[PDB]
Amino acid sequence: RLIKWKDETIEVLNNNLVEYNEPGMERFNNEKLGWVNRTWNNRYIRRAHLDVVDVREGLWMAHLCLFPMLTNGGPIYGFDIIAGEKKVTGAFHDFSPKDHPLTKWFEDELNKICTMAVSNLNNYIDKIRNHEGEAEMADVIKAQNYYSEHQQKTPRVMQSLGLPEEDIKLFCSDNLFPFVS
Repeated sequence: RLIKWKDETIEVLNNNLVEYNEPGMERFNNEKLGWVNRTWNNRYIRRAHLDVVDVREGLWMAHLCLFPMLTNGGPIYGFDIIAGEKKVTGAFHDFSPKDHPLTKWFEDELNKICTMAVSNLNNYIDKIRNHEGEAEMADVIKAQNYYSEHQQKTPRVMQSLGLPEEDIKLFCSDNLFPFVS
């Protein structure tokens, strides 16, 4: 089901955004560590990042975050699931925002959660468009960074996933919630 939610997630991103190679991320697509990191963007979403660790030899985690463009004041789609096998230990999801309309709009528990996240994504990519230009660039940068500061400081789960300590500090600081100029 986690793999299904992943393919459904990738299909949505391919149908609305365009994939690009973010500088530095090539250091974190390692087939031996089951590490895949992929980023998309479009006019309305500056960054959409899919981080998947497939290490069932035994855990399995995924991270998905979407930042809107810099004149938009919309929330941040965020979905984080760590389960591995036989059990879902951690699950997180919301449209982290101030007040905003898109926020106000909002093996069974794994079935519904994944269906929601997949359907909440398709709906996020649609409604976020309606908020282009409603904010000033400086304040949007400040808001998104403040979210990146508080969420950059993960290391334990990545240590749990068996990722090198050096790559962890490299990934968490430069290619997870990057700051914008």
